Amino acid sequence: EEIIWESLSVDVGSQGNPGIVEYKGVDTKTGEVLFEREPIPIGTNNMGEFLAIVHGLRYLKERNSRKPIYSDSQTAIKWVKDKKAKSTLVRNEETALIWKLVDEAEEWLNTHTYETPILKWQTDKWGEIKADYGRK
RNA sequence: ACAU
DNA sequence: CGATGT
Ligand SMILES: [K+]
Ligand SMILES: [K+]
Ligand SMILES: [K+]
Ligand SMILES: [Mg+2]
Ligand SMILES: [Mg+2]
Repeated sequence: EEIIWESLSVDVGSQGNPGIVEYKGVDTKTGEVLFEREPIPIGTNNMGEFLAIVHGLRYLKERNSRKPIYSDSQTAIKWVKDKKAKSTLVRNEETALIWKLVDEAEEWLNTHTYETPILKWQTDKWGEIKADYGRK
């Protein structure tokens, strides 16, 4: 329908999938970068999309903001609503960091409330989400 | 089949 | 072409 311009948009970027993962959140209206995570050596697209939403929830909660969050990831939206990231990535020594972050994000969801609406960015109708990394 |  | 996910 209509873009809600008063919102936060988040997205993952990577070098390979699985591969090096990063994510960021931007003001949908202005494009200003509000947060960007230092690259994580190995993760998946969906783990990064999930972390990006949870980071957005935490960022907005700390600022008393009721803005919605846009994500282009059906998977990550579902994982956040379930409070469970059902990733297939092997959990071993190489993937320890991403799994630690995912575990901690789940723990945050299980210990806090939020009213932030989590909305699907409608890429087919509106083009690329404003937090996209432009690598495709 | 659809979302990344 | 490879990959992650519902
Ligand atoms: K996309
Ligand atoms: K991109
Ligand atoms: K598939
Ligand atoms: Mg995305
Ligand atoms: Mg993108």
